[PDB]
Amino acid sequence: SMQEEDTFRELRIFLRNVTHRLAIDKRFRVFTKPVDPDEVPDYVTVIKQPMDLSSVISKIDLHKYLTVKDYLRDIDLICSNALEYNPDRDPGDRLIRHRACALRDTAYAIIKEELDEDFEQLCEEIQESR
Ligand SMILES: [Cl-]
Repeated sequence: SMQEEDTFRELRIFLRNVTHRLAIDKRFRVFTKPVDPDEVPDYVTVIKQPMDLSSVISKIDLHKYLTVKDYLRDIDLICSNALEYNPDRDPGDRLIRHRACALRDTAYAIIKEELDEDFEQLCEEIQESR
């Protein structure tokens, strides 16, 4: 229905705002663009499901997220990809892991404070209906 389309539109507006807020944070600059294979030729061979905030915006605009649950799975991928590709004790890897965990924690904290649980439940019920 048009009411269900309105619901998903509101979801996309909400997710674009959350994503924008993460992307303008200087801590999260490394997560804003795909890894350039030049710098990191082994990336695409180790990480099977690359994810970055530009890819998340693209997915929002392609109507790929019908729930906040599905969006947070891609935020979790940004975090787990960084924990897997950068696992060493050296400060460069520790800095990326801390920034990845902070992205993930920030996204979850914004959603906890600003997402209505009944709006998420409605999205989940429309998604399951199809
Ligand atoms: Cl830096």
